[PDB]
Amino acid sequence: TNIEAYRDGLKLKTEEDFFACDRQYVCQNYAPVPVVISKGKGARVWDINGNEYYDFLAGVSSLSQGHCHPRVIAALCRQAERLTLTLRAFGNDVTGPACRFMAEMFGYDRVLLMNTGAEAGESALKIARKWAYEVKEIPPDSAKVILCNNNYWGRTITACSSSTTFDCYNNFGPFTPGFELIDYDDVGALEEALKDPNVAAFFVEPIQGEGGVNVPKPGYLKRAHELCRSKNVLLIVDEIQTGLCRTGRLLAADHDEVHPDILLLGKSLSAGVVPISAVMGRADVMDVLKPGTHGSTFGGNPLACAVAVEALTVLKDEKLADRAERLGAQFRDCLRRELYGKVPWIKEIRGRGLLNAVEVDSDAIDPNDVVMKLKENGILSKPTRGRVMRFIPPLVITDEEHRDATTRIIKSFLAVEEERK
Amino acid sequence: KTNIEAYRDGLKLKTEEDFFACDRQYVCQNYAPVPVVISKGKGARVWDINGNEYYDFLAGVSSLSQGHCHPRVIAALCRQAERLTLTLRAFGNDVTGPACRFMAEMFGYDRVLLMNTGAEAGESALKIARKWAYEVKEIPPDSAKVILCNNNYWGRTITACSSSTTFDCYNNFGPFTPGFELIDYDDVGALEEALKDPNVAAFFVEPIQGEGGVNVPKPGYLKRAHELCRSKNVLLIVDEIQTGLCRTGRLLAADHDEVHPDILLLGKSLSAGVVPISAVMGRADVMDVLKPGTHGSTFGGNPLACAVAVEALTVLKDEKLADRAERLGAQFRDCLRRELYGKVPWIKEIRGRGLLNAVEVDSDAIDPNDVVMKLKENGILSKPTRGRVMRFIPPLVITDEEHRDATTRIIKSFLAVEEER
Ligand SMILES: Cc1ncc(COP(=O)(O)O)c(CNc2cccc(C(=O)O)c2)c1O
Ligand SMILES: Cc1ncc(COP(=O)(O)O)c(CNc2cccc(C(=O)O)c2)c1O
Repeated sequence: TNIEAYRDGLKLKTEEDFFACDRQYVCQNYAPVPVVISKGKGARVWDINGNEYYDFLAGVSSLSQGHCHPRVIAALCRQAERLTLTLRAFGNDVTGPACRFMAEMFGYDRVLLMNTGAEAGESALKIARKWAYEVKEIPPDSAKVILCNNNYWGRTITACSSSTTFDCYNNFGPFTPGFELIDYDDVGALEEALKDPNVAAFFVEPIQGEGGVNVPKPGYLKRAHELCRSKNVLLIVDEIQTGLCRTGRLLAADHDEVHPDILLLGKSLSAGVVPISAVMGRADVMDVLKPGTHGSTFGGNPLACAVAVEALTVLKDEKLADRAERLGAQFRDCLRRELYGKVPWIKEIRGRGLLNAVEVDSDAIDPNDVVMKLKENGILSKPTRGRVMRFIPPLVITDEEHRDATTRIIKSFLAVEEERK
Repeated sequence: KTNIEAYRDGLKLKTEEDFFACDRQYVCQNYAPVPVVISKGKGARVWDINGNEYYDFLAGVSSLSQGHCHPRVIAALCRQAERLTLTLRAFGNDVTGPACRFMAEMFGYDRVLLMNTGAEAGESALKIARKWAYEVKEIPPDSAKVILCNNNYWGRTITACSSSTTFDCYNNFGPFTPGFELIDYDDVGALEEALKDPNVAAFFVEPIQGEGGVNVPKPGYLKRAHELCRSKNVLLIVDEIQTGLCRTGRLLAADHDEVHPDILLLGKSLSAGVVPISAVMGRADVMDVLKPGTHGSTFGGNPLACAVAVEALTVLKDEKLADRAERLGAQFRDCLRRELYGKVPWIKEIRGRGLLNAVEVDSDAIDPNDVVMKLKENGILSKPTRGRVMRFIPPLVITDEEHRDATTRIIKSFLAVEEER
């Protein structure tokens, strides 16, 4: 095909030829790990030279079903031969059924399909504001949304406007008003912010992802929902990264028996095959989005819908929540046993399910040394905030793969410590 | 059977009304009722669930320029989908760089930022312009301004709403992102005056306003605008998401004025309607303001979408679709004017370039929907904008025979609505 033929013509032999090509022609807004992946299957990827690795980033939990899951790829190919795009201006025979499927699986009245996690967040903020103005009857332009320090929900200007991460906002203003930032995992701070009747919503992650896999204290989300409910404030829960079995439950919010007022999904909603995200809520909230007040060219396209229904079904059929729960407990147990004390520059091993992190003291060690040693030992990962090592494999990783990978990971932390000595 | 097929079979949705009802119950109701339930598409044609054939004259608002399910593009999709779909830009791969090079060389830019949707392309361009203005122009903090035009459309994020003049796009979605100056479209004088503000970072403009009504500006508009922007060291951001990629009879609609945009946005037919991928392209000293960590997207640049995009772009060139668009579109406008002007009094204007065409009607003298229904009776699927602007945006691959046929059907519909009057 044309990508293959064009690439051959470039005579890109070596990994360096590819790194040079990316440096010259790709906008340079990433610092990637120096690997050139050519193939993925399940928990494994291979580089252009045939070297094999375990993928411990998995799209930051977009590939929970594994790379190239055969059922999902089969669903993609079948629908792609039939119909990929109509626009929501025309009906089709896929979008409604796919939304009913989701509505039933997650227990919501209405489903809005968008393409990216950022777009889901923007949509939820629009819905929460317009509901606050039209149903709560707060004063025009006065709506406030509470978010948490170190949150991450995307890269739009409005997302940058509600970030506390310097590189995410700096020099991208002037900023969208109407946000109140409070500490994460702080019910007292939330209760205080909820005294303002102009608050429309509290927008929160059940575990902060990009912020460092910050797992809150027992009861946090349960407590937050009760506080919000008492003030008629919507709880918007971002499950784009934590959702869909990654933490050992269908939604991370299930750990607290919380049914979000507005749910966001994305990432593994498509098994990492095509971009599709969802916003779900009750009718009297979602129906504020009247005809013409919101839209998206590709949102709810039939190809993505067909893929999402298959991706969702795989999670259930393969009992991936149970896998995540069991393997992740084993992961944290092994790492704590073998690394705590032995490695003094480990600050904390934390997580839920197969969303795990190892926080290192970046004054005591170069975190990039840990990254490169992991890669030498067959493990691909990328930290967040420099020092938070992340371990987010596909949930389909087998028992034997996970044991092998765990051994390689422990061996790598020990090899970096040995080098420090 | 794949999961969507099996699930849908269980719902026992027999009629078009069964589908409309499913949509009303489970899908967020932000689009108006649809006339039709499409099941398949091939080229310029679609078929409903009952096997009735129609010509698609919306084509995803120019996302399906290559036709529904173009076999090369679907083959490219399927091939890459078996190999690798997502790595994140945290890791290298053997597709993203070559695809970016392909695009850089095709459009004449140093650097290519790949995002997923048109709105995300616009958001990203505005972030680039702002950060560039702060860092290279050295304007004061938070003072950056962007000039855009009344009736502009670039998406549905809060920042897009913040810069809209369309009531249903912004109403009750504030408070709004500051920093926008709105001027009339197709008004060089108004632009010149707005450019007296030294805090202006960019002028953001469509070569033909799309959703605003297929508003074709006067001779020289974009040429004159670029010269004014250059005089003041202001970036010209040209949104070619709807007008680009051969739709108007040239590779870029900006080519009509020999304008090379400082920042170019592409989207829509970049993927032939198969998956969401958009692009922001610019020179190195503008695009390089997006340093590592200052911008990102989970799915942006994914290898599946890159493979598709290269195939989709190659089809536009191989099938000489700009030439096709130029020739057929001139035929379309000539036949409509010769058969409808003078004979139909409630037609205000027939306008367009290439195969981006509209017929504006006087909504006080006719009901625009009667035109839309008659079109559908005659096998033409279309959706107006702003109620009274009928749009004729077929795939560029529409054959000589099919285009002659559709032209006749379209004339027949207008004349039959007048005969009913
Ligand atoms: C909780 C959460 N919400 C929203 C988003 C945004 O999704 P999109 O990326 O689809 O707009 C995320 C994204 N998560 C994520 C985490 C780390 C890096 C990157 C990256 O863009 O390189 C993305 C996330 O982790
Ligand atoms: C010129 C232009 N720019 C940006 C966008 C936004 O692209 P996304 O939709 O991929 O975010 C468009 C979109 N064009 C368009 C026109 C009419 C309706 C709809 C709809 O979402 O139903 C979209 C457009 O026409």
